[PDB]
Amino acid sequence: VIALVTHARHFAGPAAVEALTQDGYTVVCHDASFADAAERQRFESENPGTIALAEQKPERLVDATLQHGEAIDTIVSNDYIPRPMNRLPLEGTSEADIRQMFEALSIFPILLLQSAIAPLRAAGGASVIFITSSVGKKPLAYNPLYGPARAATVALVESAAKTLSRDGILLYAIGPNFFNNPTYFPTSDWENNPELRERVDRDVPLGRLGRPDEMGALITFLASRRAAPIVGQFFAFTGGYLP
Amino acid sequence: VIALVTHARHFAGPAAVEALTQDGYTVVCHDASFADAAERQRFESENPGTIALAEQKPERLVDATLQHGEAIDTIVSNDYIPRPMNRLPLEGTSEADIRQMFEALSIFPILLLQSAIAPLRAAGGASVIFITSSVGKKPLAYNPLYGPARAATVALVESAAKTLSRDGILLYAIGPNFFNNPTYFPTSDWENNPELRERVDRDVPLGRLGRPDEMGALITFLASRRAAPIVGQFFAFTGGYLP
Amino acid sequence: VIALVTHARHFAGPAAVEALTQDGYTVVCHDASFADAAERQRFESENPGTIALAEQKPERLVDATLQHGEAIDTIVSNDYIPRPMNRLPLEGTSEADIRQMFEALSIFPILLLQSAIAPLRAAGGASVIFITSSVGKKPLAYNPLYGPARAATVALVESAAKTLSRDGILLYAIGPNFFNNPTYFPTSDWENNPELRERVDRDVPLGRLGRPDEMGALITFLASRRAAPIVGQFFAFTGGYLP
Amino acid sequence: VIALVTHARHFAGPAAVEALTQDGYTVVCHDASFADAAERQRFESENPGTIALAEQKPERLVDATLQHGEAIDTIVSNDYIPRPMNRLPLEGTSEADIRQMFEALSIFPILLLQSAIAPLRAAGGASVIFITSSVGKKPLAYNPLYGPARAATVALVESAAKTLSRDGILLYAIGPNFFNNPTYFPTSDWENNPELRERVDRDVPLGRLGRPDEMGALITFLASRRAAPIVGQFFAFTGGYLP
Repeated sequence: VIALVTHARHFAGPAAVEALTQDGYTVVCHDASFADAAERQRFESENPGTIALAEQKPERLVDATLQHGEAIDTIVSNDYIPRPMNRLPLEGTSEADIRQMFEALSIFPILLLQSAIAPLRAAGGASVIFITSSVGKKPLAYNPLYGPARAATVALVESAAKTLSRDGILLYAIGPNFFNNPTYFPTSDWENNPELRERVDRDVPLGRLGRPDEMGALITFLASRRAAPIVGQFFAFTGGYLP
Repeated sequence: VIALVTHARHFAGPAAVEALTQDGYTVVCHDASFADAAERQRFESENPGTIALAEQKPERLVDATLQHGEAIDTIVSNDYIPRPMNRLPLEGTSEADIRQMFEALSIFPILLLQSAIAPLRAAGGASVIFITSSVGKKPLAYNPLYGPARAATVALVESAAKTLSRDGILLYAIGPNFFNNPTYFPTSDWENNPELRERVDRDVPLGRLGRPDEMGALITFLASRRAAPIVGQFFAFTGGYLP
Repeated sequence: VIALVTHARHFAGPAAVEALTQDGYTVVCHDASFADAAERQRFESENPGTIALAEQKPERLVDATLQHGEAIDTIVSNDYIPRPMNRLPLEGTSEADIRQMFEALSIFPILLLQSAIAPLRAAGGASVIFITSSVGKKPLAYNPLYGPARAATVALVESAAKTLSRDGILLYAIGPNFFNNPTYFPTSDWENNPELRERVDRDVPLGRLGRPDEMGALITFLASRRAAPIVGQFFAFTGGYLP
Repeated sequence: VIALVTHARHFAGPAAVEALTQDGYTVVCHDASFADAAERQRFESENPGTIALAEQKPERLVDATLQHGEAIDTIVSNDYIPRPMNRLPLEGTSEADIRQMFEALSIFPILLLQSAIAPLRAAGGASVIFITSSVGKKPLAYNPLYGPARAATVALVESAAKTLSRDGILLYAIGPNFFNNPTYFPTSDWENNPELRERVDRDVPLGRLGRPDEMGALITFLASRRAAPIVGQFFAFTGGYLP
C-alpha cells in the first residue's frame, strides 16, 4: 500500500513519513533535493519503507509514483515556503516573491491534485490531505501574502471535495500553527528562544508546541478512511489557538 | 478505562457505545429510560461492557459515574431533542418548547461540563466530546430554534477549551447531518423515503448517510488523545454537505 | 416613522437612539428602569423624539409600541447582561446566573422576534437588528457563558432570515467588541484603566474604541434597507479585532 | 474627491460608478477597453463625472489616478474573470487558465493594493473595497478554481487590515452572488431564463437578484468611513443565500 508525501524533508514531511511508514505504508517521497541521486540514496537509507522520487514537476509526481505500485492510497500535499518568506509584508515585497508564494502554496498543489483525479478515481478512491496553515482560515498580521496563498488551497479543498467525494477521493486540509516542525517551529527555536515559549504559554491553550507524532496520528486517521463523513473540511492543528 | 455516554439510546449514543466498548472502554451510560431498573438490566444484557446509571440530573452524572471507577477518560455529551421538535418554527411555537430546546441542547451540556471540571482535572485530564449538529455552525431554514441552541453548545466548546485545554481536559464538538442514527435519519427512513434519497443525492458529496461506525471511529480517535492539537474545534460530520 | 430600541440606556441603546432620532425616527424605548414613571420622564426629557415604554415583557413590547404608530419600520434588539456577569466563568457559576445569561441574551430576543413577525409582515416588512457581540462568532476565554448565549442569537438571525427575508423582514446581527458604550467599555474604563488602553493598542487594528456615532451609522444604514442583499449575516464591529 | 474604480465596464463596475459619481465623487476608471482612445472618450461622454484611464498595469493605476487629484479617497478593486471561465472545472483545465484565474483575481489586486499603501497613508487614509464573490468564503461545486482565487483576496483583506487600519487605510471585501450585473447575472439572462428565475426562488431568501443600486449603497456607505469599526471583514451580498 503506497502513499505519496511531497516536500518530504520539510514542514510536515518527517511527521508524515514516520507515521505512515509505521502504519505499514510504502511511502513514495518527493523533495526538491531528490533531483540529486546521492540525496535519494541518503534518504531511503535513513528512512526505511520509502522510495525517493527524482521527479520535480507537480503534475508528474503521480505517474512517477505509480511506477512503484498499482495505486496510490494516500497523498499528503505537504506544501511550504521557507522561513522567513512566510512573513513577507506587502510593502517592499517584490512581484517575483509574490508570484513565488502562490506558486509553492497554491499552484503546485492544484497541479498535483488535478493530475491525481483520473488515477485515484479509476482506483476506486483515495485520500488527499493538504498541509496548509492556520492562516488558510484565520488571518495573522505578519502573514499578508502567506495567508492569501494558504487560503486559496483550503478553498480548493472545500470546493473540489464537493464533486470528488462522490468518486471516493476524500480531500482534507490541515491547518497548523505552533507545530514543532523543522520549517516553522524547530526544536532549537523552542529550546533557544524564550520569546517563543512566552508566546505559547500566552496564546496556545494546550500550552505547548504540537508534536510531530500527533501530526502523524491525524494523518494516519484520515488516511484510514474510517471517518469518511468528515470529508472536505479544514482541521485546525494549533493547540486551541484557533478558532 | 471508563467513558460516560449520555442519552445512550438516542442520536449518536448507539454508535458511541459500540465503538468505545469495542475499543476496550467500560462505558457507563446515561438515558431517561434508565430510571427503570428493568430497562437498565436489559440494556446491560444487550450491551456487554456497559454499566447503566439510574441518575437523571446532568450535574450528578459524573459523581454517579465515579462510583464505578477511579476516573473518567472520556465523556460523550450526546445531547438531543426528539423529532420533530428539531424542526419547530418560530411562529406559533410556545414558550415552553423554546425553553425545552435550550434546556436539552444547551443548559444540560453546560451543567454536565461544569460538574466535570474538578474531577477531570484532578485526574490529570480527559476528553469531552459534544455531539451537536451541523446547524451549530451553518443555518438551515427549517431549524430556527434547534440551530440557536446547538450554536450555544458549539460556542461553549470553543470558549471553554481556551482555558480547560491547559488542564489536559480536551473539548471537541461534532456536528452531524445526514448521519444514519435512530433519532434524525433512521434506516427505515433511508429505506422507504424517496425524498431523503433525493436530498442526499443532491446535497451530500459523499452520496450516502454517514455510518454509525464512522461516527464511532471519530469518537474513539478523539478519545485516544493521539491528536491533541486539534482540541477546541467543531468537526462537520456531513459527508461534505458542510462547509 | 417608528423604531423600537430595547434596553435603551445600556450597551448600544444610546448609540441607536441618538442616531435613529437624528435620522427622523420617533424612537420608542424599552428599558428595565422605565417601570418607574419619573425615569420615563427624565429619559424623554433628556432624549427628544423618544417615547418611553413601561412594558417589560419581551412578547409585549411590539403591541405597546403599536399604540403610538401604525407600524414599526425598525427594531433594534439591544440585548445585554448586567456587567460584570459577561465575564462569569464556567466553573463555580450558579445555575441561576447561567439561566439568566440565556434569559437576557437569547430567550428575550426570541420572544420579541417571534412576537414581531405577524405585524411586521402585515406591514409589508421592516428591519430587525440584534446587537449581540464578537463572541457571537469568535470565542474569548473570559466569556464562556456570555459567548454561547450570544452565539444562539447570532444563529437565530442566520436561520430565521432564510424565511423572513421573503416577507421583507430583514434580520441582522452586529457583534461589537471594544465598542465605547456605557456598559462594557465606558469612557470611565478607558480613562482609568491603562491596561485596557494597552490591550486596545496591541489588539485592535483601528487602535481605538469604536465610537457611538459609528454604531449609530451602521444601524441607521441597516434601517434604511438601501442594501437589503446583505440581509441575514453577522457584522463584526471591532475595529479589525475579528476575524 | 476622487474614487478609483477598476474594470469599470464589468461586474460591479457599473454599480460603483453610478453610486460614487452620484455621491459627488470624480470617479477615475480603469478598464481593458480604455487602451483604445475612442472607447475612453465614448465612455467619458456617457458617464459624466468619470475620467477614463489608458493605463492597463495594476501597479500603475494609482499614479495614473493621481495625475487627476491630490489624493484617492476610495479604491474599488472590482476584479473579475469573464463568464464562463468562472465555472472552469478542476479536471482538464489548462495550466494557462489556472494561472489566469489567479492573475485576474488575486495577483492583480495584490499589486494594486501594494502600490496604494504609501500614498494612501501619506494622505491620512482612504478606503479600499474589494469586490470578490460568495465563494470567497463558502465553496460552490462549480467554482473549484474561481473559488480559490477569490478566497486568496478575501484572505488578503482580512490579514492586511490588521496593519493598514492603524494608518487609516480601511479594507473591506464584498462577496456577491445572485447580484444583477453584466458579467454574472445580466438582466437579459434574468428576463429570458425561467431556470434562473426558479433557482433564485428556491435559494435566495430575498427572492430576487440584488440590485445595482444596493451594491452602490453598500459601496457608498463603506467609502464614507462613517462606520470605520467594521473594517477588515467580508460582507456577503447574496440576498441571504449565505451564510
